[PDB]
Amino acid sequence: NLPTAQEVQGLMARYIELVDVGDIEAIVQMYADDATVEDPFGQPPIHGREQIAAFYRQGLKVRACLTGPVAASHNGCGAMPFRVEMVWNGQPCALDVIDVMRFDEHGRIQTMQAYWSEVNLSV
Amino acid sequence: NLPTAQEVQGLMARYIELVDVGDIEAIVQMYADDATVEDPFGQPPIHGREQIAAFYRQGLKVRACLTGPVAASHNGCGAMPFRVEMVWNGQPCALDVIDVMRFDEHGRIQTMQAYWSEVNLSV
Repeated sequence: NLPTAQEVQGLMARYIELVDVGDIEAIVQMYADDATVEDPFGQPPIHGREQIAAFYRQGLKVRACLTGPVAASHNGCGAMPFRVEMVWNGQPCALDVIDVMRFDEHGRIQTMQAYWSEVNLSV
Repeated sequence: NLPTAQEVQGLMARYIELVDVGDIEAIVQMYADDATVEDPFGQPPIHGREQIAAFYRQGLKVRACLTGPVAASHNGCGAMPFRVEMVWNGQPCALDVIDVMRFDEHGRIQTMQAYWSEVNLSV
């Protein structure tokens, strides 16, 4: 159903779990067939599992961790802080993002939006 | 102007500063004359400095701190994690919120949305 505040926290924590192991298939499956992603927020959105799968294959030798609790509401919405530790062109860098997700009546991610820019990068 | 990613970070950090000291007038003035606030997200919004001033007078013996960096984008948007340490009816409690703000072409807060629920309360 539409996640409860408590379920939203669990789903989002689960999502950082999937990204940490890099299980791309399980991630894509957390989304709705026609979800949209806005990462970074301010760029045109990507729509559909096809495109999102592409989007995720492209990005993951990474580890992600939650750097604070998942803030959840009662309307199927949640936001959360986390760090992405990569290794850019030999040089290891870290990115601090904040994701805001909205789930649907099935518990799948209808829409995701990431807030970050070069001000959050530590290279 | 429309804040740069860097200015958005400074404005938002400033906003937690104001809430910590409880300078209600300076906070209200950070908003646009007709901004709207959604706190907690999922409740009807409050519109206008009049209503927002009311909203803030009502809430502040509190201290607020940032518990992670301000994630900012290039389109006048930003989000940030922070903790509110109160003292409810004799009993001291803490609330972990996540705010998402959007600034206008003057650097004022057009819209604010807070994500939190009783799952983020530690009483």
